[PDB]
Amino acid sequence: QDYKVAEISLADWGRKEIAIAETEMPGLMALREEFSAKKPLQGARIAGCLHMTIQTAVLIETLVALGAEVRWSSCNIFSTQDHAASAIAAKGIPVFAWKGETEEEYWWCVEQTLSGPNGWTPNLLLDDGGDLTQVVHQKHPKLLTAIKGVSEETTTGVARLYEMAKHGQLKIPAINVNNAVTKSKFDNLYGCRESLLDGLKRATDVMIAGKVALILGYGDVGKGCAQALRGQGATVLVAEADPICALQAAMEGYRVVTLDDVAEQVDIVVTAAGNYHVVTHDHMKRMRNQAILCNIGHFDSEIDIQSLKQYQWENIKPQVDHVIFPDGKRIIILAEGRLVNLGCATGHPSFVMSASFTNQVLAQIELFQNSSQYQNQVYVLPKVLDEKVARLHLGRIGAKLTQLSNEQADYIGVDKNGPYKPDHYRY
Amino acid sequence: QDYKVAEISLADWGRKEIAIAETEMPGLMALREEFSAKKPLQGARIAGCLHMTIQTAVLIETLVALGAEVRWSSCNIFSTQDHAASAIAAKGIPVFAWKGETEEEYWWCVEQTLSGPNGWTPNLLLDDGGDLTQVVHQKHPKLLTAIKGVSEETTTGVARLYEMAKHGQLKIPAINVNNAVTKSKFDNLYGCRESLLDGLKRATDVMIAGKVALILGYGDVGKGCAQALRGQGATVLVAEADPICALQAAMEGYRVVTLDDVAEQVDIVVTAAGNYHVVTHDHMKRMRNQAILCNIGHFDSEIDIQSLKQYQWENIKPQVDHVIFPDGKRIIILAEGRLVNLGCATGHPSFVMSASFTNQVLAQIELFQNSSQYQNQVYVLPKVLDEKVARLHLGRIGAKLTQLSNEQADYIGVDKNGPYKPDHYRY
Ligand SMILES: NC(=O)c1ccc[n+]([C@@H]2O[C@H](COP(=O)([O-])OP(=O)(O)OC[C@H]3O[C@@H](n4cnc5c(N)ncnc54)[C@H](O)[C@@H]3O)[C@@H](O)[C@H]2O)c1
Ligand SMILES: NC(=O)c1ccc[n+]([C@@H]2O[C@H](COP(=O)([O-])OP(=O)(O)OC[C@H]3O[C@@H](n4cnc5c(N)ncnc54)[C@H](O)[C@@H]3O)[C@@H](O)[C@H]2O)c1
Ligand SMILES: Nc1ncnc2c1ncn2[C@@H]1O[C@H](CO)[C@@H](O)[C@H]1O
Ligand SMILES: Nc1ncnc2c1ncn2[C@@H]1O[C@H](CO)[C@@H](O)[C@H]1O
Repeated sequence: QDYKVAEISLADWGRKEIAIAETEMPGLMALREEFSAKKPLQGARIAGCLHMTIQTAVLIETLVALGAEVRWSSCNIFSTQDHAASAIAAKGIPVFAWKGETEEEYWWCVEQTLSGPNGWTPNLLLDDGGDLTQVVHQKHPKLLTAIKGVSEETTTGVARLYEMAKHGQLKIPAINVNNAVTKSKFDNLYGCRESLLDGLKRATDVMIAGKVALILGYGDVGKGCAQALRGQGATVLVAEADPICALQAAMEGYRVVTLDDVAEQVDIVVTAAGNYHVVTHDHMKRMRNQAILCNIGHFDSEIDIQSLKQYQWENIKPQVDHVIFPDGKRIIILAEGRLVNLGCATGHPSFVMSASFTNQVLAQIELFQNSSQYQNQVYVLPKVLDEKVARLHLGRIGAKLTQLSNEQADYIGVDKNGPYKPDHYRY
Repeated sequence: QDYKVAEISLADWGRKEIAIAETEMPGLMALREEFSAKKPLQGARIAGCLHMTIQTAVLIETLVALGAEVRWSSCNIFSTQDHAASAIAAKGIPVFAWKGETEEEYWWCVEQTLSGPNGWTPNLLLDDGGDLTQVVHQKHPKLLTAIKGVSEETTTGVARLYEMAKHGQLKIPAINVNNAVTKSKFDNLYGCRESLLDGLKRATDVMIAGKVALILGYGDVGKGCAQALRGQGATVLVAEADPICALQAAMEGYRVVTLDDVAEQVDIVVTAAGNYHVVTHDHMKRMRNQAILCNIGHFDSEIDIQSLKQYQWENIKPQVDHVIFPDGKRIIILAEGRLVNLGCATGHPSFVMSASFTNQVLAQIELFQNSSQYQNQVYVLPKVLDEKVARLHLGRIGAKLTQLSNEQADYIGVDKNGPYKPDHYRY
């Protein structure tokens, strides 16, 4: 029993949804077709810390199909889909993950990925948020020597990598997967455009139309969140500290405001900043009865949930809580301030996760084979691989590329087969 | 009479609209307030080749207010606003520009900016499309030695600069103004979102709702063009050679198609590719009666207009022509295949042009003062100046920035005053 999941009998349900998801994830299935015979990951031993969803199940089985051995944990206490974890466990793949972990169980799960029977230890890390990278660096420095590198999924995780590199604390090569174009501009944006609304609806069933919704942060995540609620008839407000992002939001028709000014006016608050206490106690005290607060950024401290411990909490249903102020006023807190799309729904849909996870597999292949040519710094995959990820997803959604003629390729200074853009291109 | 314009008596009308535009261009007016006393451009002699519009008039007078002497020409034969040129000429500023220049008049106008009375010669170039840069390099190499650098406005122009640098043909420093974030992601995108529709309507008065419109190219320009027509109820098709840009368009709900497939289906065709003959004779032969074709990319060869010389052309009104095929079928060609927003309307509105032109002024200041620390390569302005451009435009449209606290700045690794993003950030 080299696994730990909530209920193993959910395996067959997990398997059925994984079968569906495979048809939504052509990038991963294309990598299996291209590489399953050559097994480029034979000899790879991957410790993974990434939301144990149906989509991640397809990622795991792609790594295994390419020859890898893996041990897996989720990177959020609420993000596991128990039936996905059970389907993976039933294949004999070590997974330590369930929805609703305590803090202690969470770190125990991560630790289980770092050693396996017969002296199994990872030579690769696959991380989403930097927790696994931190544990290894801080608590298992002997394991560091054997680790060829880490590939990192999300914006907050890559920020932690850059802080480490700035102070000489990064001891392994790192591939920034977030800043592949086919990740940051798809997952972060179009993923949240669908899964923010999903989390809100499943949790509260709230009408979006006519509501005043505030998005704190207008980066890739906040951009998608704004589109989502705007499409359903909300008046969308945006807060930003970056004047360029603020000008973008203003040019899309959003009023750019501070929560200091508008706290009494909002029905729904979404933190998308990757920052600390952007929603304070005073903000929440000023909010109307039954205001809905959630966080779609990576950590639980975008909202100061600590400041709410002084009040009575009344649970409505799992991951949906009332906080009752002394005058009787209530606010609704989603997922105890943690990732609302994964905590209250199922995260992003399979199709866009295929783009993110095709980048992950390519990074693991590149680290496994060529980590010796990398320094202890953070890199991105080259554009030719970024474009390949895009190409592998066009067929599913019926998009037909125009082929450049010789003179057209020459005219704009590109090879007919790409890359089509200079490295400084922002899309 | 050190100028050449269509009708000098239009000056007072030009002056009235320039006065209005100043209130729409807070970035330029802010630079005047900050720098008009210190005159950082005293001693600067700027030859400019850039659409002689009301907006460019505000740019010119900002350069002059900062101490510069300029000589100006337009970079398109149809893009001049005659009343803007007349207002500039009436100030005593040398301008050589009118709407409807012949090819010979066009290059004569450019040449006039390269020498003035009393042995006046430029020490700076301000270019939009690379024509002035080409003329100097190819036909005035003695003038090159005195030129401190060029600042270049648009995507096609910077591509020409990179081709030059790749072959050792660039002999002066160049600042890529297009790829300031506050240019490429605002001018190219939101500018075209309004001025493409403007050009189409003024030229043809065509209903957009219910039409099938094809956008060739889904870069910054094509992205804005698509939004424009989609907002007015067109079915918008997109063609792309770049799989990443294609996937973006598909994820916004556009069918990504080839003109080879859909020629019989389109009512309106817009080339936004910066490429050569993306619309061919056979495409146009297959199009329905009264199909509308236009180009919003920088040069007249996105559509093969040459292939239409074999047919009878019947003018409808200035810059709006019928091409009559042998079977009686007609197509409508806008502006002889040249920039439709500037040829058939007035280009982008003042507010977004203020963002582009605030970057231009900063680049000219940086070249004038520090060109000796630059090599003969193409550079961009640093992010701190990019963010300053954004800041200077927030007040006009009522956007209020959130100020980071000390711990929030530290938490994401930035200075409270910026820059807020790493150089690889794509917005
Ligand atoms: N839930 C998901 O599925 C998912 C997906 C991708 C990323 N994320 C996470 O979401 C967060 C945001 O990611 P991103 O890619 O959008 O980052 P980003 O850097 O592109 O955008 C964050 C924005 O927040 C703004 N901001 C920071 N502090 C602020 C403050 N106090 N007030 C207002 N605005 C402020 C910044 O100016 C920036 O524009 C990260 O923590 C990332 O890991 C979650
Ligand atoms: N009219 C204006 O006011 C205005 C403003 C800005 C830029 N421009 C001009 O517009 C052009 C496009 O600028 P941009 O910033 O969008 O460039 P971009 O590079 O961002 O976008 C151009 C796109 O065209 C695509 N493409 C190239 N050849 C193609 C083909 N044969 N078929 C289909 N797609 C093809 C490329 O893949 C690319 O995505 C340039 O010439 C630029 O100078 C005009
Ligand atoms: N359904 C999902 N399965 C796995 N990871 C997901 C899912 N939805 C979002 N994520 C990831 O969560 C990360 C933030 O922790 C994002 O960068 C995104 O890739
Ligand atoms: N109204 C306008 N005045 C001046 N330049 C403009 C205007 N509209 C668009 N342009 C410029 O035309 C360039 C293409 O030649 C674009 O990069 C854009 O900056």
